[PDB]
Amino acid sequence: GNIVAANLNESYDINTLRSKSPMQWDNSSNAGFSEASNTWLPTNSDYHTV
Ligand SMILES: *[C@@H]1O[C@H](CO)[C@@H](O[C@@H]2O[C@H](CO)[C@@H](O)[C@H](O)[C@H]2NC(C)=O)[C@H](O)[C@H]1NC(C)=O
Repeated sequence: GNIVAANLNESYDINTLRSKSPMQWDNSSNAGFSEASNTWLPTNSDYHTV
C-alpha cells in the first residue's frame, strides 16, 4: 500500500511519493530492505503482516 508523504530534504513530488516506499521483504528492521538505521523513505507500517 501507499505510505503517508513524509518530509524529504530533496526535491520530490509530495503527491506521488506515496507509491515509492521500499520493498517489503522479511520482518526485520526496515522490512529487510536495508541494514542501515534510517532509509530514504519510511517503510509502510503493515510490514509485519504484509
Ligand atoms: C534534511 O534532513 C534532516 C531530516 O530529513 C534534517 O534534520 C536533521 O535530522 C537528523 C537525523 O537524526 C538529526 O540528527 C539532525 O539533528 C537534524 N538537524 C540538523 C542537521 O540541523 C536536516 O536538517 C536536513 N538537512 C539539510 C537541509 O541539509
